[PDB]
Amino acid sequence: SGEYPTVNEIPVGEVRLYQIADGVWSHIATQSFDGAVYPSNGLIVRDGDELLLIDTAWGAKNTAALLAEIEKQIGLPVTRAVSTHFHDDRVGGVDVLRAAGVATYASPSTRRLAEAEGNEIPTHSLEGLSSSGDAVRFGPVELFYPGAAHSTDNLVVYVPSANVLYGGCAVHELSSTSAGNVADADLAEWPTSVERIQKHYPEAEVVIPGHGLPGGLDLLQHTANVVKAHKN
Ligand SMILES: CC(C)c1cccc2c(O[C@@H](C)c3ccccc3)c(C(=O)O)[nH]c12
Ligand SMILES: [Zn+2]
Ligand SMILES: [Zn+2]
Repeated sequence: SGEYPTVNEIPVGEVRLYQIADGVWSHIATQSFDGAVYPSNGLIVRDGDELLLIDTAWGAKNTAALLAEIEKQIGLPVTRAVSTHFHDDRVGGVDVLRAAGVATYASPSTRRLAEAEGNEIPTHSLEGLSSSGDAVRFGPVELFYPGAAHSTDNLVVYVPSANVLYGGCAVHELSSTSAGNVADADLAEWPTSVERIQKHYPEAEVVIPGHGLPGGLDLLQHTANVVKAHKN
């Protein structure tokens, strides 16, 4: 009924949308992994009479439910998707998207890592993002590679029309007391990567983490803080 939806409020297999700004939504779904249930976010950005999707809903059936929820609530077609790193909460569901006719994209790094992991693989490579600090336009968003953080390949997404910064899994929510799933992280580089984000997007008004509640720019420093406390 209005607040941002949390893990215990979303059965696995259901998807919620949350309006962030004019023409910008997050999507929220839950999934079981190693015997625990976690929420995760993605983004939807209106692209004229089409939609750009950022990240899957963490699984095939969740991603099918995402497409159905989009049709119910927005009623515009998803024509392109970008996955912001290679983990299943970002690419799991790409095959569903691809068969629905959505053109799926990720950096070459992400595609390689997804393939090596046995995860689903976006179709098209996003060039121009291989060096930290790189930025490219993609429809109504800018894609930015901040450097290694939560993963070596993680991308962030900015929506200039709305000053929305989607940090993906490189950015943690304010309530987080840990650094999440760090199996593929670079904890030593992560704070430098966050600094690059902070410097590049000083006008961001909303910051959306890969998991949990959006907030403001404080999420960026908080992320550096929780990573530093994990590394220590
Ligand atoms: C490798 C993927 C599929 C995965 C599986 C299971 C859990 C995670 C996870 O912990 C997230 C949910 C998290 C962030 C902060 C505090 C606690 C937890 C993350 C993340 O931090 O991005 N990724 C997860
Ligand atoms: Zn991840
Ligand atoms: Zn994640």
